[PDB]
Amino acid sequence: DKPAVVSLPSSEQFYLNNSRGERYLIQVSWPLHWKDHKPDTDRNDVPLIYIVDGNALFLTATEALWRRSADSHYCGGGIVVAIGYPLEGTGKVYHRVRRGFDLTVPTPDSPVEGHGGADILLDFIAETVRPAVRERFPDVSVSREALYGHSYGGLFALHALFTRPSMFDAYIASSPSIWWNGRCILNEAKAFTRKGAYTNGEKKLPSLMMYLGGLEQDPRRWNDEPDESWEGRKRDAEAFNMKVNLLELMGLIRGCTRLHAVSFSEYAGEDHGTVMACSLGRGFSTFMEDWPVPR
Amino acid sequence: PAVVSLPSSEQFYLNNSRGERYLIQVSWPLHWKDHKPDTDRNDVPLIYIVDGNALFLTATEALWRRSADSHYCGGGIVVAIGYPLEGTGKVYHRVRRGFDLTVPTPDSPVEGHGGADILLDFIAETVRPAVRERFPDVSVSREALYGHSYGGLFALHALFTRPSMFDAYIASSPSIWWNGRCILNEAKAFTRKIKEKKLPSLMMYLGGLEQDPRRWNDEPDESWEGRKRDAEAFNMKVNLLELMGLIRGCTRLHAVSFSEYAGEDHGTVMACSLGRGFSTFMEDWPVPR
Repeated sequence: DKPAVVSLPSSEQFYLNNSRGERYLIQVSWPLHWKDHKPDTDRNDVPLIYIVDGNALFLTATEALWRRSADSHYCGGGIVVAIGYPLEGTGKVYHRVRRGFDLTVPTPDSPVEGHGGADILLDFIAETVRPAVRERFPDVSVSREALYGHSYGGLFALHALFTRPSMFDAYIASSPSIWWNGRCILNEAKAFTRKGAYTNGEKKLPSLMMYLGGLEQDPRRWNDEPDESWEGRKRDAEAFNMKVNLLELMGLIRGCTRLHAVSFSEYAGEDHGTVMACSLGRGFSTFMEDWPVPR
Repeated sequence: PAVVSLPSSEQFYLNNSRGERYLIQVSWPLHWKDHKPDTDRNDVPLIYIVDGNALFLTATEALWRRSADSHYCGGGIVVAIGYPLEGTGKVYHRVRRGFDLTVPTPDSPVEGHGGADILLDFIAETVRPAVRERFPDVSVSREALYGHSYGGLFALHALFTRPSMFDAYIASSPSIWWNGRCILNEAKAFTRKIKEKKLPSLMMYLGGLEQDPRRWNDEPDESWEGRKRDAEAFNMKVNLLELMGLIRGCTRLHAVSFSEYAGEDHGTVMACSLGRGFSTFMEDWPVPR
């Protein structure tokens, strides 16, 4: 009768190593109504979502999927793949150094120490993670794949789109850190747009879905917050320019024929942290239920 | 491949007065050792969540993520009041949540409904002490009750009949429509009733697509018409505004807040409202009058 450990059903985790021998925690979850890994119905082709910063978002994505089974608009199923780090007994949900490297953009013209490991991570997902996850579901077809990331994760998702647009069907960038390294992601966006009237018209174009907390660009003052702290947060907001930078990015890629659709929605009253659950839930359900997103 | 087991959390079963079984899932910050705070900050808020099986992991991970935010206060404790649903493949207990979360109407009894007072007794008498027993090196600064849909209806019942029981009442997309909007009667009763000074706060949320749904990709006419009629029937926004009208300027409430999430539906808003309400309760207390 005594208190017990909380163990999840319809989920599992395992460790994979990248080319460098760096260890990743892969956490996988799937619908509760499935019997083992096998779909309970003929509905056996389902969307799959990859989530970077896996340790911070796995449970949120998993429970969102499970709750969605009760909704009328339920697509019938989905698979969650959280790409995280070994943080057992650290008391942390982020690996600062690893994610710093893994999620930031390579700049070979001017290298940045401890950063620019996105291509190594993308290689790892394509070569190792994806096949390993498919091995787990022999009786499942995967209809489409989404990449979700928040902050540096969002920057990573934008990099993936602008350098490997055929790798995923959906790129979900929550509060993307477009500020990073002199806004060097805007260079990749410009190069992407710089690259079919006489073609047969057959293409497989990705969609970009972006989100932001309203309090990021426009913070609200806290209770009994000193003038020094308040002014500081207003300057940080200006420095990061989360909304300004996102609007500029959308300006660059608007009408780009290499893109199917670009969506953006802002959550009023949500901050950089609180928006994470909102954007992941909204993006994942859109990807599951309302695909494709209209032009 | 191994099982996913959570740290800094546990679950146990408690029975109400009727001998009905409940799954109590509890979680606390990762930086704590065992059940003990690692710092000065050992006076923390606590949140009770009904439909615990559907929302425990969402509240837990939200709490853990806030530890990384600059606006962090030392966190708090999650208490998800759920049902025994092992091997069912379900996150809701239809029948029992139906009973537990709906308002009693002795005037005109509704079979399979109106068990809210019994659940409130269960929380006050059994759940609350059992949880306090788990944390000997923690004092609870304040308590919030969160519920969504029938859960939100339950939260409003708790506010209007037992306003001193909790510090905050967080009603996400409350089913005000239920049983001819009988909760509005309790809201009226609350304002007209006889009578430091501790007043409760009401925090309400709604998905924008509940009152005003968004047409799906080439959705057939009859499907679209059905959802618009359903939206009319439930009148989630219309009913919520009317309720706010009834309690507007009532001095027996500390504050009433309402936030609408554009682009979120009845399902997707759950994580949004829980995360926002809980973080507000944790980090921005008290809400200004």
